[PDB]
Amino acid sequence: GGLPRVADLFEARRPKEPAILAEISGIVSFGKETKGKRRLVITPV
DNA sequence: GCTGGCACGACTTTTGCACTCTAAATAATAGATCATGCTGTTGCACA
Repeated sequence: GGLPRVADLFEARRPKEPAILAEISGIVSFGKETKGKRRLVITPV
């Protein structure tokens, strides 16, 4: 908090752990060829 | 007759053209903070 955060909000800095969002139809797909790169490749049709 | 500022022939001064030739020693440490580009590392798909 504090107020080196008014500066952060106006500078539009991204946070360290952003929340990932989805699109119009986020059907459950879990993983799709995840392998080494990341994990749980979601494929909402 | 006495005196006080003007010119002249040596001398003197100025001026471009002209090319020159070691070790010491001084400060770091003690702002972070963020953005961006370059380079090496690794996961992924192909013949």
